[PDB]
Amino acid sequence: KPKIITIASIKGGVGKSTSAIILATLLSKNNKVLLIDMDTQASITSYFYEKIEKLGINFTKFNIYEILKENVDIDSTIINVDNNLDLIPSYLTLHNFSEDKIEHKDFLLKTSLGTLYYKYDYIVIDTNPSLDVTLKNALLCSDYVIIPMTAEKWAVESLDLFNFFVRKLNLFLPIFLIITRFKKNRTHKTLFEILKTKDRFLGTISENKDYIKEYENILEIFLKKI
Amino acid sequence: KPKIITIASIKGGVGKSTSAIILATLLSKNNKVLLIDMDTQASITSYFYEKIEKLGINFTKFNIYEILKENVDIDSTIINVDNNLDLIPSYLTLHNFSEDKIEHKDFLLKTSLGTLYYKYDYIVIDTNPSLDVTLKNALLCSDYVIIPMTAEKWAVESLDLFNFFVRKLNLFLPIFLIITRFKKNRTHKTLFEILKTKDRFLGTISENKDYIKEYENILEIFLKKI
Ligand code: NA
Ligand code: NA
Repeated sequence: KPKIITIASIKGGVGKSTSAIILATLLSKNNKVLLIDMDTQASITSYFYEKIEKLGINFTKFNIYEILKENVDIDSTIINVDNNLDLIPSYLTLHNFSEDKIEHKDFLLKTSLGTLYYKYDYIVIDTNPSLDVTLKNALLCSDYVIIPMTAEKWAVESLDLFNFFVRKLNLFLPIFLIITRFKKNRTHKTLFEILKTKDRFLGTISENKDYIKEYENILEIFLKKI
Repeated sequence: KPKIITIASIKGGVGKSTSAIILATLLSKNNKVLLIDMDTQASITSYFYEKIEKLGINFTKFNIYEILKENVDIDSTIINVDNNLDLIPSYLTLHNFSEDKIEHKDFLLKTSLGTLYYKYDYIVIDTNPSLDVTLKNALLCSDYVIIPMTAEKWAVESLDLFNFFVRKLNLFLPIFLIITRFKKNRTHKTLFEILKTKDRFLGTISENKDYIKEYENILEIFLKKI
């Protein structure tokens, strides 16, 4: 069975989707990885758009929302975008999902992944920065959550809120933390000193490169802790 | 009765909240204006946070979500932040709203504003870039919508989607358009040539200042057209 990681944040602008791309890409080097763009903003899909255009994929018809609606089969949406890196793209129609009236709505992605799953070692799911039914679908499939967060007003309260949300879903779902946009010269490192003592704190990403090496480090620590 | 303007976009990163602040601030110069932050990300509230801290307001207890939940009275949340500019702040707890089970949920803001309204000439409501029940609450109170949008993949499709959403609410709600981050040197001005022929197209904002003057222009055209 694949290990399923949701990349989440209920704050926008914390490099959620960047983290998802990079961690997934790193995992793809020695594992088979599916990346699922479940973000209405579709940043991961935009990042790979060039490659998707070259293959002439109709992601208007073949996308995560059309899977959730059971209008297409999951396998027909899967796009190879890098070596050992497959992608299910998002499209703006995902915006309707929260309003669609559907039975057993929370379990639609869990159902769909079950028909597939076994081809993959990891599934990394990128979600909207909202507590909504799209997120619940991700969380109910997942084994782990990684939250990239930034030193900001209300960061710990936001984290508490997200945690509350997970419990009220009735999940026992471990959440691992990264501080992104990390400012080594910051005067009051108030988030770092709160988070650093937590067992699931992975590390910081500074505000071929030294960027990727910081992610490799985070990833190494995560894979060690799980 | 106040004229109620929802500032919306289902794409993030188009200066939705910046537009809301600036248009509202301009309207406040010769009118009494209430700004409502109904965005889970709370950018307008962050913008005014300094002023809110100086007044020692507990926006943990007194905020738009607590109004929607009927735990506090609207008037007890209102914060004066500039001359003729009042503010109802947002807080991260707004994230739970989409999941709260509540009767006549779509009309909660409309109900709350009715107990107040009459003190104001304009109410400007900033919303999340999501099609959800928070947005519906805004739209059902509104007389007009202004959408600041950017030259991007899927812009016209996103606009179509938003329009579909408004009709399915059963509203006859005019939508006015701005292109923000406008690049006068752009090679293919494909959005501008589509939008420029529409009667509700207000104009462009370029990527005391010349910035405010472009907004004044947009605002003048809007007030002329309505
Ligand atoms: Na939605
Ligand atoms: Na929500």
